[PDB]
Amino acid sequence: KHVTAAALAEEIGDRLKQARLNRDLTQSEVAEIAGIARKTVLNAEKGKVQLDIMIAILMALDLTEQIDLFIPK
Amino acid sequence: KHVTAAALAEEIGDRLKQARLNRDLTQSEVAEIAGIARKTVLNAEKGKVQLDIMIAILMALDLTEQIDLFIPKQEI
Repeated sequence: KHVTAAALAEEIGDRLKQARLNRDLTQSEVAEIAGIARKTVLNAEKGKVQLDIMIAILMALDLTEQIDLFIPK
Repeated sequence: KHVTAAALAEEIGDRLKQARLNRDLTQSEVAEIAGIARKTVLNAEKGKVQLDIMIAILMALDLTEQIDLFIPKQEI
C-alpha cells in the first residue's frame, strides 16, 4: 500500500462505520453501549481515535476476537 | 476472552515493543523512520497511542498489512 498513515487511518474508520451499519446500530447506540460520547464514535469513524477507545468501540460491536491475531506473540 | 479495553490496549503496546525488538530496532530508530517523537513511540508501547500514529509505527516496522487483523475489510 503506498498510502499515508492518516489516509490508512481514514480507511480503517470507514471499516468501523461499515461494521456498525452491518449490525444495524446508530453511532448513539454504539456510544451508549461503550459508555462514551457520541462525538467520540463519530471521530473514530473518521480515523481520529485513541487505541483504548477504539477497542471499546470494537467490543461494543462484538468485533474484538480478531485482535488475538494482530501482531501476536 | 474476558478483558477490558485498557488491558487490551496495553497488550497491543507490548506486542508493538516485541515486534520492534525482533527487528533489532530501538525506540529512537522507529521514531526516526516514522518521522515522529521518541516519546510518542515510548507511549505507544504502553498502549497510549492514536490510530494514525500506531499505523505509522507499523509502517516503520514493515507491518502495515497487520492493520487488516485489527479491523478487517467489511462487505456491505
